[PDB]
Amino acid sequence: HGDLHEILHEAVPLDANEREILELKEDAFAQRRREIETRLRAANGKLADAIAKNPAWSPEVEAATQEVERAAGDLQRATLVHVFEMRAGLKPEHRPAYDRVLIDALRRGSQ
Amino acid sequence: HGDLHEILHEAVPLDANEREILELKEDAFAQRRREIETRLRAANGKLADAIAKNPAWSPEVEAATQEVERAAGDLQRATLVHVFEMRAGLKPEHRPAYDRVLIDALRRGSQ
Ligand SMILES: [Co+2]
Ligand SMILES: [Co+2]
Repeated sequence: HGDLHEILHEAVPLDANEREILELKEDAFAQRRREIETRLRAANGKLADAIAKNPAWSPEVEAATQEVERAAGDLQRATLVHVFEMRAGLKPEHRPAYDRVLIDALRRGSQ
Repeated sequence: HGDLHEILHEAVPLDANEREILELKEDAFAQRRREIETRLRAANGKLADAIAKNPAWSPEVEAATQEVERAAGDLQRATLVHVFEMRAGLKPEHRPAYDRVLIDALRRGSQ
């Protein structure tokens, strides 16, 4: 229920200096994201394929849901790590607005 | 990326007889759903609380993400079981449209 990383960058955007300070970590996260999203799409495709061929529960369905679950969990965890990277690159006085947005979105299920 | 159960009921709604045949299983799923959504909200709240008090990675963050991941996986699995219950309660000649919607939505990541 919400793209946490995009919510943060939109609601409390980095200032000019912070954008420079975080450039490398933003690049590395964008790549990590992508990689995990690739795993996630493949897992969804495997689930869809299993069910298209055999429209019933089977061990392939159980396994594909486990694979989806873990890839989604991995993306949530990698995104949180990068959310803390961003917080580290903020001016300290900007952290309270950041925390307001972060906590509120987490409570709503944003990842 | 999509409420699979709602997508099915909207795109290929049950006919009058099928609605009657599936009434019990729809009631039981609505309840199971709710229960799992309760777990999910609590897990999100725990994650938000951990991070509101300690804005950094900790074992409480790791654990809360594991709890979210498993509750989301459980909801996906329970929803699939109920999706197969619905398919069982359809007239056989309605299953091809149902499968079209189901497979297409799964491929897109709907749960
Ligand atoms: Co960022
Ligand atoms: Co239903």
